[PDB]
Amino acid sequence: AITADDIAVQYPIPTYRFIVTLGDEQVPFTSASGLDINFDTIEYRDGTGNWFKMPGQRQAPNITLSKGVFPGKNAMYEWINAIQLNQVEKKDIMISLTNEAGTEVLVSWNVSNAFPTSLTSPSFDATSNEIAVQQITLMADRVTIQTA
Amino acid sequence: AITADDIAVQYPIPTYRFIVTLGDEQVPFTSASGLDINFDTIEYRDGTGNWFKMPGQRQAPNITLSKGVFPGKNAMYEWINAIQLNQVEKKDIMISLTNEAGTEVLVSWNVSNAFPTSLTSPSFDATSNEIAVQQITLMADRVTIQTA
Amino acid sequence: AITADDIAVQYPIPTYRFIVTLGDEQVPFTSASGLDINFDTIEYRDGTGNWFKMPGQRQAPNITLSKGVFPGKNAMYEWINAIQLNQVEKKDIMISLTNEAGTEVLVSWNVSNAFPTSLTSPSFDATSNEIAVQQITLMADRVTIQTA
Amino acid sequence: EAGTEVLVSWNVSNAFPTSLTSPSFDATSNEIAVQQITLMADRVTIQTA
Amino acid sequence: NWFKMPGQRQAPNITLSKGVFPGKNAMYEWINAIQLNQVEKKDIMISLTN
Repeated sequence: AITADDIAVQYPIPTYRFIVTLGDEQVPFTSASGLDINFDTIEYRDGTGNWFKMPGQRQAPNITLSKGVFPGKNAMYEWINAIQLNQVEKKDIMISLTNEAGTEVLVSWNVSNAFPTSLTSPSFDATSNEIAVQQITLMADRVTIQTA
Repeated sequence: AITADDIAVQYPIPTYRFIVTLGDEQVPFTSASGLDINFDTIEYRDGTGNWFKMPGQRQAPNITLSKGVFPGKNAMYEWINAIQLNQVEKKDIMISLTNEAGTEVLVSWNVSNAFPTSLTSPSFDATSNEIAVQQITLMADRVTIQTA
Repeated sequence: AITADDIAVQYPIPTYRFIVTLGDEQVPFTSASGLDINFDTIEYRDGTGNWFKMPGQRQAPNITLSKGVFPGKNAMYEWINAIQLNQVEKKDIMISLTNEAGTEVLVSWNVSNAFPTSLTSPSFDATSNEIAVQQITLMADRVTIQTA
Repeated sequence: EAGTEVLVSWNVSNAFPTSLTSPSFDATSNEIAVQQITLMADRVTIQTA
Repeated sequence: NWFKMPGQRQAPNITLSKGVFPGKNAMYEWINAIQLNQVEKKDIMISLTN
């Protein structure tokens, strides 16, 4: 007997159920990767033998998202077209592993000030049964993990 | 019940049905890729801790198209042979995901001032049952996505 | 007749049963690699023919660990979030090949002063039946093998 | 290694500082603040023991 | 006999670089106000901070 309320406490979480909160809206995505926390390394050696190893300064995350092309309005083109030499609406990204109903967060990866740097077109092929998938890559400053 | 007029509103679009408008003519192509929107990155750090992340200037797209070799007149050789040291007829590329009849656009990727930079011959092999496919690569300045 | 108390003396040890002691706590991990002992090389040649080959100074190990995402509190985020420009709680890593009961060490790999340098998010994919796996990489100064 | 045996040494006799450089502060660098001092002496000898 | 002595120290040349911001240029209004001998001389502290 494992009594599935205990599965919701001590079993791990899969990666197929996630909600992406993009600014103040929810946008359905297919994939999401690159929400890393990376530091640099400071080193210092003297002649006596002391090696000093230290964390450096953390560098920027590069988050890539991908969703399909729908017949309506393209919300990801409208956010990468509004670039005027510096000026982009930064957004808060929230990617939360959710329950199957979609109403409560298991664990979330938060992203502070993201702006788009690329947007790839789908690969058009007359001999392929696939869905047109755009892939946007984002650049931010901080990745935060809230667990609840 | 899904009532297929609702499939034309809220289901995604596949990549096997597309019309390529090449200047003022329609040319049948097999593949089409590389219609990306890429920016550079400006960064600035001071000693107090402020990291300033900014979009740079967007660079040029490199679009590659490929079609088969037909017994008539080669229209892609006639456009890469008319290079005189600067002088090329720039064309407007339109690659539109279309319905199955071919008469109305679902979503389109527009390309502003494209000119050819390469044209590859097919690979001749006496032990292969394949079609002779030329592959032309283009260089432009802007990629626009119109949705209708 | 092989009399399995002799298997515990002269047969080799598999890699699927291991306990990771992380500071003063045991944390369950899925994978663990990179606990190497690497030296540099000094060389010296003269005109008479004497080649002099010598071990240099040993460089730092880079240990990578990976475990799954659980619904409770993230202990590996709480240790990489506590970086203030130099200041990290260094920990002692012990990765011991253990018996099947989990109560006695066969051979252990000890790691002296480890601190986190990276922490990767899981790859979110809507078409995948996988477990959310974080992967932390550590940097230390010494790798010790105790056998008992 | 252990630090318990001197192999060969260089002996600087009457040194005094003539320069001291500060570290180079740079907000985009993962480095250690390193000073260097230049000294001026009168003789350098080598004892080999 | 060969005597070696420290001389007298020479003056430092500091170099500070920052970016151009949309406000006012505070480094400019301190080098613009040079009247032929005169300059508001300031005292600078460069502190390695946590």
